[PDB]
Amino acid sequence: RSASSLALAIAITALYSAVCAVGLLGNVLVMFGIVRYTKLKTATNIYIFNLALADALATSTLPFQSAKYLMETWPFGELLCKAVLSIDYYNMFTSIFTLTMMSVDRYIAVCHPVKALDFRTPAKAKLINICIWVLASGVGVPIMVMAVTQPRDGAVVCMLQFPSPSWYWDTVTKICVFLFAFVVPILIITVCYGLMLLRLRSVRNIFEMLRIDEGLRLKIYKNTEGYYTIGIGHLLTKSPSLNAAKSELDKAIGRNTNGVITKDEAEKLFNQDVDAAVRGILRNAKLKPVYDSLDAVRRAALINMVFQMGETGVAGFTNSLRMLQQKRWDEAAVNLAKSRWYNQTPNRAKRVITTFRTGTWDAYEKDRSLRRITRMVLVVVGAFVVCWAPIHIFVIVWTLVDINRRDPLVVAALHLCIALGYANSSLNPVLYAFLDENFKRC
Ligand SMILES: Oc1ccc2c3c1O[C@H]1c4[nH]c5ccccc5c4C[C@@]4(O)[C@@H](C2)N(CC2CC2)CC[C@]314
Repeated sequence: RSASSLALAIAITALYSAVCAVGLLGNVLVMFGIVRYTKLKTATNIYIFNLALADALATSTLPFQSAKYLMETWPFGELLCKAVLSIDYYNMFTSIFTLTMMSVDRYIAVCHPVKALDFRTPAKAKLINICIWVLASGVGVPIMVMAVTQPRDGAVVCMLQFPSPSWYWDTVTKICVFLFAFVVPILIITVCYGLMLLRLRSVRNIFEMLRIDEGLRLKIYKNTEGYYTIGIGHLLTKSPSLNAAKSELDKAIGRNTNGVITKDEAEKLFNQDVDAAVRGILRNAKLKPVYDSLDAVRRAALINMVFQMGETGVAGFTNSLRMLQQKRWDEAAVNLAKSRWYNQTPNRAKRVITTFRTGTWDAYEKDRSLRRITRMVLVVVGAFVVCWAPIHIFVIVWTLVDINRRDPLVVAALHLCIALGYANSSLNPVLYAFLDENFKRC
């Protein structure tokens, strides 16, 4: 019995001792840092303070739990039992709560930048931390009193005593803890980060396409034709008198412009522009059936053309259109490539035409990638998910799948996973040391 169990028990005592050392001292150091210095007092970092407190509390109880696997009993007492269990559950909850609040906050920062400035204060983060701990206490305060010491045959056991029927409330608890400590929060993170990950890459819609084409300038400028244009391709007038252009600008905005407008106003014009482009596509009988017979992408390209030169001029290329609605792509590209349009603005027309030919935004794709902090938070979350996915899924499988406790193969698997889940709490401080400038310069 002992040639098997003892080696593993001692090895686990060692591992647990290491995770305890590094984990506790690291997280305490981080807490200390976020408190003392002012160059660290942001929202995200306060969240990291919460994560640190939780994980340090988790790593403090690690000796007592290695004593469990060595001595095969609980010698210390019942208050200590209550404490270790309570803390274990607390860590399990506050960790994931804090992580999803970080992901939401990061998402707010990056994806909603204009409005971020107004409610991303550190006091907000502090408030949120306190709320996290209370919602945790929702589950933690009962666990603290339902933890009790009862002698199983041959040993003294520190365990949870669900009021009879025990097994019922047991499975209920394993379920609720599977949902609200795993499935739900991970889904929230997946929505947030999914959004701020899908937004970064290339271009994928008409608006961003035209933003690449007509570009953006705040003050009045003379376009490729020599006319007075402002913002994103918005034509003001034909009159070479600049005063006329400004009068039209004040006419189309509603204040005294002074020749320069704000980006919000440029876009507020842009919308009505693409509007009229579309309404024009529908009003024109020569466009609508060629428009309705297309997929969203090539539709967007057609709208690019109409935005550039109007339904008047787009209607002219009848043969090209007939090639388009015939779905003979490369032929339509052939006819379009040789015209006045390609001659005038060659590059843009080349891109739009390629778009027409392939049915993708491939001709427009330029790839940026993440951010400093955002990528950091991503990594931290991925780490937590990797450490806690086994043990969370396992505990559910274990209570719902037969063959449990059959052999050391499985028992070793399970214990390895409990371990990994714990080791996360020591992995956190290592990560901050590589991923944040505010931590590494110190
Ligand atoms: O409902 C839980 C979900 C996930 C985890 C457990 C939960 O009840 C504890 C629990 N009961 C079990 C019964 C059979 C096999 C494993 C467990 C564990 C695992 C663990 O002891 C560990 C995993 N700690 C967390 C810590 C290792 C990360 C939290 C409390 C507990």
